[PDB]
Amino acid sequence: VGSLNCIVAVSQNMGIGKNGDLPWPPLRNEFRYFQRMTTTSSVEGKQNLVIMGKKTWFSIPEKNRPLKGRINLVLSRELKEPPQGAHFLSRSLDDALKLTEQPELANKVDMVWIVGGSSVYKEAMNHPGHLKLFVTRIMQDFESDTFFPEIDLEKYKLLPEYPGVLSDVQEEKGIKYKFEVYEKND
Ligand SMILES: NC(=O)C1=CN([C@@H]2O[C@H](COP(=O)(O)OP(=O)(O)OC[C@H]3O[C@@H](n4cnc5c(N)ncnc54)[C@H](OP(=O)(O)O)[C@@H]3O)[C@@H](O)[C@H]2O)C=CC1
Ligand SMILES: CCc1nc(N)nc(N)c1C#C[C@H](C)c1cc(OC)cc(-c2ccc(C(=O)O)cc2)c1
Ligand SMILES: [Cl-]
Repeated sequence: VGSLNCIVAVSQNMGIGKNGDLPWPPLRNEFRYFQRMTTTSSVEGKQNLVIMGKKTWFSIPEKNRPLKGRINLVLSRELKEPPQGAHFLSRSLDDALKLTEQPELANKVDMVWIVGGSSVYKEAMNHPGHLKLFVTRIMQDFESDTFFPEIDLEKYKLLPEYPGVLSDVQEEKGIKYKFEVYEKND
């Protein structure tokens, strides 16, 4: 299995959710970015693995679960079997990561993407090792009931550019935003 990555879209007030939906109106190209980044394998014959919490899983429109072209894994201590549509279920992020060493996932998996929510991000960000954070900074405040944990700027470095990612300001539906990539090593 390849590298470990987080990807998130965050409002200025650090919001990522609201009533089980995105805090902002649908941003078509932010979504395409998310889709292409998590779906694109760098290795032929392999798929990427996306890891999400239970609320993130159920906040996805039923018609689009599981996330297409990716191995979906859900984190929960409460579910006893993967929800309808899902392949895998782990108790925690670390169980999930160790699960990628097993034959049935190794060989099969290229990159690992953490796609939400708040608690899963927390765990991932503090996980030891090489980690990349793909952060979309939505440049305005939205009312939110879930939040993205602050990035420890002592561990993480912000890259000026990342290959295949535009650095300049984006805008859809009146809303400006920017694609950022952070890196650390332990
Ligand atoms: N804009 C973005 O980039 C993102 C937006 N979102 C938004 O965020 C909101 C949901 O995210 P969140 O609120 O954080 O809910 P989560 O996706 O974190 O799932 C929360 C539930 O899943 C289980 N869970 C979560 N983390 C773990 C863990 N580390 N180990 C075990 N079980 C875990 C728990 O249920 P149990 O008791 O079963 O363990 C927890 O109550 C939604 O509104 C969604 O739209 C989602 C992802 C990112
Ligand atoms: C596109 C939003 C986004 N951007 C970035 N930069 N990082 C992320 N992690 C997510 C995210 C997300 C979660 C998985 C999410 C939440 C959600 O709340 C309604 C909806 C979706 C979602 C998934 C798939 C489709 C689809 O295929 O049509 C639509 C909405 C997906
Ligand atoms: Cl596309």
